Amino acid sequence: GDHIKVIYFNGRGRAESIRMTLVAAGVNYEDERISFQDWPKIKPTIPGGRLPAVKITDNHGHVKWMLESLAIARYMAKKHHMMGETDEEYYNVEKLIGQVEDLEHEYHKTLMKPEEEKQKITKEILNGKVPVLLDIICESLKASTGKLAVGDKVTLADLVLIAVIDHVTDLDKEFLTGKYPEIHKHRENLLASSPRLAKYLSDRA
Amino acid sequence: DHIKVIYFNGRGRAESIRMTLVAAGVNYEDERISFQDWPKIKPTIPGGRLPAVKITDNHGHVKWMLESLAIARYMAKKHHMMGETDEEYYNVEKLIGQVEDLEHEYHKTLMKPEEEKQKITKEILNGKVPVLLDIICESLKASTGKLAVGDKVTLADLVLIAVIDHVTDLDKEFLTGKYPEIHKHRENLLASSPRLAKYLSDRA
Ligand code: NA
Ligand code: NA
Repeated sequence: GDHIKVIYFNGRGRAESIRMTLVAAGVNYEDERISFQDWPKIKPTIPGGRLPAVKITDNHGHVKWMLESLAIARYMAKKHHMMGETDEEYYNVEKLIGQVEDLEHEYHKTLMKPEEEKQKITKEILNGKVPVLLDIICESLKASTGKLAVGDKVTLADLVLIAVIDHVTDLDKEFLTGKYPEIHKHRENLLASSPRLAKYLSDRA
Repeated sequence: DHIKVIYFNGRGRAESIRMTLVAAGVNYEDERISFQDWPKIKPTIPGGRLPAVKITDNHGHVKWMLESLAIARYMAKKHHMMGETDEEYYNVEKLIGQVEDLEHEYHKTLMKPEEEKQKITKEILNGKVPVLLDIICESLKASTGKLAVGDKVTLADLVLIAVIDHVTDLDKEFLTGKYPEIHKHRENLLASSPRLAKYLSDRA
């Protein structure tokens, strides 16, 4: 009920979509970062043994657990009308989430690898599915009925798009420079449409 | 309205679309593209990726739908297969996310030479497949009903059947004598939707 605790390990990993949803909805939460050396003793206490996870405690001390980051974000976005106003908007929200998920899948391949292997996979996907999936997302952004990803108000599709673009720029600062104008335009409109999210991203840097 | 499902893999990502329409009692048409035809068909598909759904009205106007699970979620939404409440809606998505992880491991073995396929097959069966199966079994016990979420069919039920069939493709005997909640879910699901049972029986 009352207190929402986000348990995670990666600084800007899958938990970013939970935080950005809560911030855009104006809901408070507490960060609980688990460390590498502590994870062996913490894992048996997490249902499913996987992070990130969400812990909810009420006025009375009863603990409710929530698993699977994007499932958690979908629930919080639904509760605050960030999953489309209609069934047709709901589809378009999920359509962009699915495409963002594919781009995130390619980015994830480079994670937790030795320096030489990480460089090899980065070089491979940047010449591969990353530009192909970026063009697909740009077409989905152009088909919007408003200034944001789906319609004119914030939805979950807006948030996971910001998170995955920051992952792309992590692979290459210059990869989007002078290209993909609809992606640059989406972020500018999104910051202008939610000052709380802009406050969150500005202070995070 | 005519629903055309465009796909290439016999039992790929489109299975969740078919099973949703079958459980809802909505008709559709299978349109399988071939490997040698794909070079000429791809420029006609928005996004250039399959599977995709093509909707034609009574007047001939075409509207396209992309991203299989986004299509399935929309069809399940229109026929009340995404949970009756917001809390049930979360429970459907929790199991879909876990099924998605199991499908992600299965996909690594796909469309590779025989020896490479066997090696990756060995790695995930001794790796994340049993770990993710135990997680799915725990979510099945936590349901308030006989199925995956509640007592009526949801999208979580359908994607679970599809991913379990992919597991048995890796190893016919991997679930033999194990994971009783998974065996019990399928048994309850077939009894709870005769159309789906007809679809799976005739498919074999
Ligand atoms: Na995370
Ligand atoms: Na398919």
